[PDB]
Amino acid sequence: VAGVVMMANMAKAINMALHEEMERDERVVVLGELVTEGLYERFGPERVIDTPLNEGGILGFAMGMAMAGLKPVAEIQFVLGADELLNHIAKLRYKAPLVVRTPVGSPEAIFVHTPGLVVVMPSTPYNAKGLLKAAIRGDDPVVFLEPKILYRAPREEVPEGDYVVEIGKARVAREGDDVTLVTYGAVVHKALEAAERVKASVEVVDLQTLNPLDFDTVLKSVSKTGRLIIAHDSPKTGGLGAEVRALVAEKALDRLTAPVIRLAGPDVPTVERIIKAIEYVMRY
Amino acid sequence: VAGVVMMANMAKAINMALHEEMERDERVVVLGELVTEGLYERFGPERVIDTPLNEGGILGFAMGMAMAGLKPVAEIQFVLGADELLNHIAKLRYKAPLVVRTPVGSPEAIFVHTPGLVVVMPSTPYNAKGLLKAAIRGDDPVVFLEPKILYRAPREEVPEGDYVVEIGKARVAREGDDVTLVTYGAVVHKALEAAERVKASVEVVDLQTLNPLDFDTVLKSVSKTGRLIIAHDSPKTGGLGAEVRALVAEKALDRLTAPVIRLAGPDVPTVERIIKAIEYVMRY
Amino acid sequence: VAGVVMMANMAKAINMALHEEMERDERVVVLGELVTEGLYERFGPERVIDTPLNEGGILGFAMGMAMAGLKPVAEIQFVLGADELLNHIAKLRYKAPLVVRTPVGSPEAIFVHTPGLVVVMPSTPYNAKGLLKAAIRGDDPVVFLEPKILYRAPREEVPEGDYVVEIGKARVAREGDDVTLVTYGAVVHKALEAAERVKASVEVVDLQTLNPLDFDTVLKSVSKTGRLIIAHDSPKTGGLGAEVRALVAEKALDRLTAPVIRLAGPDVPTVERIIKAIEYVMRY
Amino acid sequence: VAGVVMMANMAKAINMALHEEMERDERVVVLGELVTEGLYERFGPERVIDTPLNEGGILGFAMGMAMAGLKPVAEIQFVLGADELLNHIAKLRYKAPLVVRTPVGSPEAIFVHTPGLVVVMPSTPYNAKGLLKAAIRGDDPVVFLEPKILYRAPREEVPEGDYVVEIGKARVAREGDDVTLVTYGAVVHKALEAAERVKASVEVVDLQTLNPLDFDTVLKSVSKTGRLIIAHDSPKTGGLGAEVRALVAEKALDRLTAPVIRLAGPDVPTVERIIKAIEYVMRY
Repeated sequence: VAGVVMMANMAKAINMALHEEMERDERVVVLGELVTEGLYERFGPERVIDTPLNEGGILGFAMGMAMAGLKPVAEIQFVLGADELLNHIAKLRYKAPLVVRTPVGSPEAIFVHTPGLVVVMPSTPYNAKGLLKAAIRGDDPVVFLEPKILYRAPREEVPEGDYVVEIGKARVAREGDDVTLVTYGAVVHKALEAAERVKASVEVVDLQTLNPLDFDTVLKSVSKTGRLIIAHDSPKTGGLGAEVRALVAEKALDRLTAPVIRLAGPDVPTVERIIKAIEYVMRY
Repeated sequence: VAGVVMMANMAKAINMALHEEMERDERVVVLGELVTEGLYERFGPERVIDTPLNEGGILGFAMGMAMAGLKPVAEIQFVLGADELLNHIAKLRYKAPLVVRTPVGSPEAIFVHTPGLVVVMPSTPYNAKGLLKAAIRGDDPVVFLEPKILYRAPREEVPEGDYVVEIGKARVAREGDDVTLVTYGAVVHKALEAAERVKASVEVVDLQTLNPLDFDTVLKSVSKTGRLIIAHDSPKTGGLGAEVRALVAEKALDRLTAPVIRLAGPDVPTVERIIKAIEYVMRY
Repeated sequence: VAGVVMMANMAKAINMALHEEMERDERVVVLGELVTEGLYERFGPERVIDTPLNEGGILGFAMGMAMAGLKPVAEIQFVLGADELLNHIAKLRYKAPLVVRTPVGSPEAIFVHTPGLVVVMPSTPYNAKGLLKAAIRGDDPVVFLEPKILYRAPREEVPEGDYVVEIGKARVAREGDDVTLVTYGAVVHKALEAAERVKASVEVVDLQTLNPLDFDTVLKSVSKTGRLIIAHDSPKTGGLGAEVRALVAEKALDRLTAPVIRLAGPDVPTVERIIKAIEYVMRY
Repeated sequence: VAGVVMMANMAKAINMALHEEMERDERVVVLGELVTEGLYERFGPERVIDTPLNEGGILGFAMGMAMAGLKPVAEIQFVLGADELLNHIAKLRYKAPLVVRTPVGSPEAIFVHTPGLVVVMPSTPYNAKGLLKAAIRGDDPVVFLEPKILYRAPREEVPEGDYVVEIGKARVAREGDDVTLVTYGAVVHKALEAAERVKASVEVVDLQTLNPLDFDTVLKSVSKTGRLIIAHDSPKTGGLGAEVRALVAEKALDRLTAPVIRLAGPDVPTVERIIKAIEYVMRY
C-alpha cells in the first residue's frame, strides 16, 4: 500500500507478484514450457525452470519440487492434467503447496467444484497481484485462472509494496442496495458498466476466490437487496453460477423478492444483457 | 406390454434389452473388455466383441463400428474416455449412434452437463429395459448409467415384449400434491419409502433422462406443490441437482412457498434425511 | 503393367493406389485428421472419413471399421499409438485388416521388430503404388512408412493398371557380384548413385518389406558377393540394420570374406559414405 | 570389502544399498506407489515418499525432486513412462540425476538403445548392491532393471561396507579361452552352469551395464577366444544381443573363427541350449 506504484495491466501485475515472491523467498520457483519477463535473467536456471514435459509431467514435476521443500508456480493451460490435480486435492481433502497458473479465454468448470482445491480468478491488476501473492504464500494447492482478455488492459495503480488479497474472500466492487450482482474475472468490469447505466442501486460483488466460495459476503449482500443476478463468462450449465443460485435457493430464499438470474457463457454475458436483467428483477 | 413377463432385477432387464435389440436388428453389436449373459453363444464373435483396447480405444472402436453402419453398445466404466466422448458430443451438438453402458456405485458429473450428449439413468427393471431399448434405437450418443446397487434387486414384472421408455421424459413415480421430490436412479426407491412414512402427500418425480432434463414435468409438479426437494446419490456440489435448483430459482420462483432442498452425495441421501426434508418444507 | 502410365512421384503413386483400391472395393475406406487428393469429392463422407480423435482413437476407430467388415487405411504420424498397435499385433500373432500410413522424415524403430505386424517402406513411385495395393488387399495389419523426402520427386513411369508388389519380398534394384548393399526407402537411390561411381560390381537389394524381412533374398545375394553393407536412414542403434547384420553373422558367416558394414542414421548415410564403405569391403 | 557381510539374496542387497545411500546422503530419497523394508520407519515421510500418481506423474515428480537438489530413486514397472524418460535422456544427450528401479520378469527393449540414458541390470547380490550404489551416486539418469526371478535366491556374501560396481564396466564372471559367452541378469547363472558342463574353456562375460555397453571387454574376450555366444532372456529380435552381434560383425570379424550365436527370449535360453551352442561353435 505505502510506496511506489506501477500503472499496470494484469500481466504486469502478475509479473510483479512473481518477481516479488521470488525475491522474497528463495523457495519460490517458476516453471513450465510475457508474464514471466525478466525472471530468468534475474533468478536463473534453477529457479526459473523450463520443463520439457507434458502437462502431467509438469504437474508431477511441480509436486516433486514441493515435496522437496520448494514453492512452485507452474503454468499449465490444461489443453489433460486435471485428472492428476483433482486426485491430489481429493487426497489432501480426504501436502501440495503449489500454484498452477492457467490462462483462460473449461479449466474453470473442471476445478471449481473440487474438494480440497483452491480456485481463484483475478479481475483487476490490483487483485491479480494480491491473490497470486496470497496463493503462493499459502500451503494449499491453487489453480489461478488468468482471464487472457485482461492481460493488456485496463491499466491501474498497483502498489509495488507487500500486500495480498486474502484467499476465500469476495469483495464488494461497488456498494448498492437494490440488486446484488455476483460476478468475477472479466465480467466484473461489465457489471460495473451496467451498474452505471441503470436507475437502480446495484451492488457488484467480485468473488475473487471461486473455491472456497465466500458465501457469507454473498448472503450479506442478498439479505440487503433481496435480488440476485450471477454473471460469469465460463459455461453456464453446471457452472459455478448454478451452485451459487442453488445455495441461495435453499439457504436464503426467505430474503429474495425476485427470481435468481444467471447470465453466463455458451456451453460450447454482455453489458446490455446485464442491464436487461437488472431491469427485470427490479420489477419485483 | 402384452405377453409374457419376467420377474427380473435390473441386470436381467438390461440383459433382456440387449438380447431383444440384437435379435431385432442385425446392426446392434455389444463390445468391451453378468448383464451380457448368453449374447456371445447366441450372436457370435462378430456381434459380441471382446475389445482388448484401453477405454479410448474401445470408444474409438465403437465409433468406428458406428461409422461403418452398425449400432454399438460399449461397456466403459471410465476409471479416462470422457475427453473423447465429450468432444464427439460437442462436435455433433455444434454422427455418433452409440451407447456406452457404465456401471455406477463420477461419470455422471462429467457427462450430465455435456451439450449434444444424452445421459440416462434407470431406476427400475422396467425402465432399465425400456430406456436401453430407446437409447439403442436412437441415433444420438448416449451414456447409460447403471446403478450397480440395483443390479440384483429388487425384482419386478418386466414384459418381454417390445416397449421403450422415451428418452428425455421424466415420470411421476408417485402422485402427490404437497411436495415435489425430484430424483433418479437408486434414490427413487428411497424417495418412495419416505413418501410412505410422512403425513404430507409427496409427488415423486423420476427424471429417467438426466440430459436433456425434462423440465416441463418438473415445472408442472412444482406449480402444483410449491415445494421442491431434489435428491441424488452422486456428488452434490456442481451436480445435476445444482442445475435443477438453479433453473427453478430463475424460471419458477413464483411458484415456490418453500426453500428448494438438495439432498445429495458427499463430494468425495437416506430415507430419514428425505423425511426430515419433507417435514421441513411442509413448514412453509 | 499393360496400359496407360502416369509420370508420377511417390505422392501421386500413393494417391493412385488409394483411388484404385477404393474404386475396386467398396469396403476400402480412408481416414484421419496431398496424397488423398480427390478421394472425398469422389467417394464421399462415409468412405473418406475425417476422424476428429487422438491417434489412439483413430486407431481404435479404424479397428472398429475393420471389425465391421471394412478395409480401413488410416493416416497416423505417431507423434503415441504404437502401444495400441503393437498389442493388437501381438494378440494376432499369439483380426486386424488395417493399413496405417505414416509419413517419415522413429515410428520405424518402434514397429519393425514387432511380431505379427507387417511393416513396409516404399522407395519408388512404382513400389509405393504396388506395396500399398498389396497391403490394402491383405488381411494383415500393416504400417506403411512413407519417406516424406520422396513425395515430390523423383517422378517415374507408373502403370495405372492393376498390379501389386508382393508383401514380404525384397528386390534386387541393381544386379552386381562384388558387394551386396541392403537398403530401403530413400537410401535406395543413394545406394544406386554410389553403385554407379565405384569400380566394383554392386548389387543393390531394396528390402521393400521391413517386417517380415525377406532373408532368402539377402542370403542369396551375400552367398554370391561375400560382402555386405546395410544402409538405412532411421536410427542405427538397435535399428533394423542391427538385426540383419546379426542374422547374417550367425546364419551366413561362412559366406563372408569381409566385415559386415552398417551405415545408418544418428540415434537422435550419404552417397560418399556408401562409396567409402564399398571401397573398404572390396579390400577383403 | 572390509567388514561385516550379510548372506543376502538380491532383494536384501538392494535393500542394503538403499539404506546405505540414504544414511550416507540426506539428499537420497525413495519414492513410488520388500526391497524397501525399514526405510520408512527409519528415514520418514519426506525421504520415503508414497507417490499416488501415475507413472508419468511419478517420473515427473522424481525429476522435480532432482531439480530441487535431491537424488531420487523411483520404482516404476512401466506397465507408459518411457516416452517421458527417453525424451529427457535425449535432451541431456543432445540435468536428470535420477534412478528408476524397475522389476523385470519389455522395459529393457525400450531403453537399452536410448542415447543419454544409462541402463544397468544386476546378476548377483554383490553387483546388485554395487551397481545401485554407483547409479545413485552418479549424476546420469539410470534405469535399474531388477530380474524378479533373482530376488529370493541365490544368497551370497555381501559386504555391508562402502563399495560400488562401476557403471559402464562388464566383468569376466569366469575366465576361459575357447569361447566368449556374453550375458547378463538371470542368464549369467545359467551361463556359469553350462560352463561347468562342457569340455571347452568358456569365458563368461557379465555385461552389468547394458547402456553404455562395455565393448572393450567384449572385444578383448573375443580376440582371445575367436568364438562368441550372446545370451539374454529379453526378446531376441531387435534386442541388445542384435546390437552386440552387429558391432562384432563389423569391428571384429577378423577375430572370429565361428558363427556369432544369439540365444534369447521369445519376442512375445536354457542351460542345455547354451551347452548345445558351445558345442556348435567349438566345431569351428
